Amino acid sequence: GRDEAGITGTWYNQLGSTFIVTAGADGALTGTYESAAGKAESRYVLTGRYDSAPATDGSGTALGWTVAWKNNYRNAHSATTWSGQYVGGAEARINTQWLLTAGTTEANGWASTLVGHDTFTKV
Amino acid sequence: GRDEAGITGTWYNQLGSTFIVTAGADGALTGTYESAAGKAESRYVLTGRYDSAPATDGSGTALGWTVAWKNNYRNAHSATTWSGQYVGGAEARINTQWLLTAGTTEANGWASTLVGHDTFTKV
Amino acid sequence: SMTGGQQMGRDEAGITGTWYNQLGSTFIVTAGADGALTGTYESAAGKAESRYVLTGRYDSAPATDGSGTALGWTVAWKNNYRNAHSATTWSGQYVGGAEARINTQWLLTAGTTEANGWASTLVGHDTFTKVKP
Amino acid sequence: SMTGGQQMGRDEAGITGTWYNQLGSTFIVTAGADGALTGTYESAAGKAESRYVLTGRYDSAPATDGSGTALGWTVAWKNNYRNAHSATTWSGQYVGGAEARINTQWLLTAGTTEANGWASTLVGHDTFTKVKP
Ligand SMILES: O=C(CCCC[C@@H]1SC[C@@H]2NC(=O)N[C@@H]21)NC1CCN(c2ccncc2)CC1
Ligand SMILES: O=C(CCCC[C@@H]1SC[C@@H]2NC(=O)N[C@@H]21)NC1CCN(c2ccncc2)CC1
Ligand SMILES: O=C(CCCC[C@@H]1SC[C@@H]2NC(=O)N[C@@H]21)NC1CCN(c2ccncc2)CC1
Ligand SMILES: O=C(CCCC[C@@H]1SC[C@@H]2NC(=O)N[C@@H]21)NC1CCN(c2ccncc2)CC1
Repeated sequence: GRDEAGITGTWYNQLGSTFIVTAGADGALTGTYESAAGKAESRYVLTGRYDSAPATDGSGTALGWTVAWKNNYRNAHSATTWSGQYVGGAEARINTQWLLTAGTTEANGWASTLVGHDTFTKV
Repeated sequence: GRDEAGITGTWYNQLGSTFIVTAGADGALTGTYESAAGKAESRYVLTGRYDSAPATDGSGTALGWTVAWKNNYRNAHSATTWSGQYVGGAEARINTQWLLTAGTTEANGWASTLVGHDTFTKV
Repeated sequence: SMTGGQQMGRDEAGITGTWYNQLGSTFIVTAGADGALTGTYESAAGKAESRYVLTGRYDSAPATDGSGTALGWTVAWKNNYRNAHSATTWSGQYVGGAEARINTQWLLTAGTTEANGWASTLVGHDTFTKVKP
Repeated sequence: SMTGGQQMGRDEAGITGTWYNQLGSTFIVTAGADGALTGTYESAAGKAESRYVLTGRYDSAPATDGSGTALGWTVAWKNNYRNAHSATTWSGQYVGGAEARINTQWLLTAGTTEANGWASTLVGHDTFTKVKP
């Protein structure tokens, strides 16, 4: 797998959150996320998908994953999905944008979703 | 599981795309997506997460999932993540916003990501 | 014009007027001949009271292939009654015709400390029509 | 003022000037005393040529707790050289100080047919500084 080895490993973003991921041979992503920010403590299950056969033209590798913010310590009734691309090489990075949706009443639904961007670097 | 039965099943969105999902007992989401739009043909693997213990106060249930747009028929070098909440009842619906990231060169990276909103209804 | 009034572009008359979204917020806009959008916004939701000044831009010469007309506008949520230290931009398109519509997505950013910066921005979607709830 | 010039608010002087994002696009803005944002935009990327009019709004009385100052602005991508039938809104905050910054997210919506409506909108993030590349 071209990027299997490149994607799999331990990453950290600009907040200092940590993203431990394994890129499967079938395109699957699995691992754990630990947020340095928000209503989060310890590690949360993640799962996702990546393009296991990216273009050979210098293109990044598209990928995405979801965390639901429930674990054995806390439940923030929320989920974040990161959508981005892996860029291999010198400085491998995963450049993402994300959508954090909280469970709300219908009167509060208009304000359910935060949006942001995380840049990940490896170890 | 409160919403296990509610979330699991076959959903269709406003474009007529179909979202077949199984809500796991551990918070996992799995299934297949078939897009009525874009560079997509037939079904694509999805995986995601949902809050398996949502608030009892009339709140929706937060959830998210990823499709990488590679299957046996086509590869669009792209991934969509849907971020939203399930709202049970009369009219069960899953109200989402999504981020579609394509693999790009670094000169084209500024325009890598589309954003939209899909509303799903069951069968 | 032939009757003596001024000649309106396309979307000038269509966009200009009073609009309502699914929250029941009120969007009073005047589309300028130069591409300017001006007016007021009254939100039915959130930390908002009375009317807020808005300004924006729209494509005053849109494609003639059936496509909508692109536009956008900003409200900063400060007026003489309230300051929510935040601003919303709507980006969308106008779709003319029988039931005219403005279909938008929006980005609401709040002023924050650097430590709360990751959570500065809300995202959503509003559909506007000229029919009142 | 004491020397005879006009008294600038906070962010009035800080925001007003010439800015550059990581693409090397050029953002020339004047922050009005009334909360108005006006100026021009020259994009180094995409279907754009020369300068585009912009308008927006900013919080002219921001919190005094160290938080940034919220703002937003629209460009419709039509000028006398090019029409990309599309409009970008930036939503973000101004962070004053040693290296002042404007940290934004943006929504670029194109006019589309209803069948291409699902793909109307691009999303991204630009950081602006007053230092040129
Ligand atoms: O704080 C968390 C869980 C931790 C999120 C951490 C985020 S993930 C993207 C970013 N990258 C990181 O590395 N860390 C941050 N969850 C909700 C709870 C309730 N919230 C809302 C929001 C809007 N409406 C209603 C309620 C606010 C956030
Ligand atoms: O079309 C697809 C795959 C099918 C996506 C279907 C989408 S999922 C959200 C929405 N809800 C649905 O039910 N269906 C649609 N993928 C890319 C290919 C290259 N694209 C870009 C975009 C920006 N920059 C570069 C390249 C455009 C889209
Ligand atoms: O509520 C308002 C002002 C009114 C917004 C009304 C919104 S405009 C899009 C939608 N369409 C409408 O018609 N009406 C609603 N402003 C902030 C300030 C504090 N907020 C945050 C969020 C994140 N971090 C820090 C602070 C949350 C909300
Ligand atoms: O390229 C431009 C105009 C220039 C935008 C420049 C952008 S502003 C945010 C970013 N920051 C900058 O400094 N520069 C860039 N416009 C459209 C028209 C056609 N497009 C679509 C997309 C989706 N559906 C249909 C058509 C793609 C691009």
